[PDB]
Amino acid sequence: SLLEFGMMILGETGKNPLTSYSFYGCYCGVGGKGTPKDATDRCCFVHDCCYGNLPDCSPKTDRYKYHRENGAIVCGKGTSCENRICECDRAAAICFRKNLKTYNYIYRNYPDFLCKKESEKC
Amino acid sequence: SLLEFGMMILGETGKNPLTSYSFYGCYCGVGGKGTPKDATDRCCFVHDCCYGNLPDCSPKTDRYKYHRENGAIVCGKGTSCENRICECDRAAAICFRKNLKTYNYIYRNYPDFLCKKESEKC
Repeated sequence: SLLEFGMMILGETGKNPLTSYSFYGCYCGVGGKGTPKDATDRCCFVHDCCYGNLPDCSPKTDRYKYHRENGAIVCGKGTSCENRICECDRAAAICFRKNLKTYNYIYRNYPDFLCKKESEKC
Repeated sequence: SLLEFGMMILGETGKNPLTSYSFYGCYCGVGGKGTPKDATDRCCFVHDCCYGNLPDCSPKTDRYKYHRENGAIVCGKGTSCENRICECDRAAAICFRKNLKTYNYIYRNYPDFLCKKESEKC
């Protein structure tokens, strides 16, 4: 669920997701459209695609468990849905971490009006 | 949404919600029933009741903004639904903080089978 996802982002990046990953670029936030502005934004695009590929699940609300082994996120053994949702979230958190090096505050609060370009397909 | 709720619990209590408030007593977790075991558990019961009183909203998934003024949680100015959801979450986070003093690890992983008592009404 989004509860676990927020904690996972914080644990993996060191950044509060509400201030760094909630209104960024064209995809990190509500109503994603157009093309990703940078690598960080593309993490959000790919996460949206991952959730969209799970119509038989409830990715935002279905709780799951995770932990760490050797510093790394390990998803718990849950239902098929919980496992798939957790893997979407894990992939995204690791993507944010790997792309911290090109994070740019200039894309915070980027206006949706400038994302009115043909939306990239998953 | 649950994303904000998790961050709010962490910020207010200092505790990871996934390890302290996700499998506790009869109500802090999935499928709450019976009677709250202690004050902390009753925070979860009341939060469930608060969300249940918002059938015209989507409390688990509707994102909102919050911040702090003088150390205290202040909900952002959103839709009526966002405002109401945020106030449910704020109340719960502050309830957890106020009842840290009676938190008991013995109620972690409390079995649902022992909560098969007539469920308290909201």
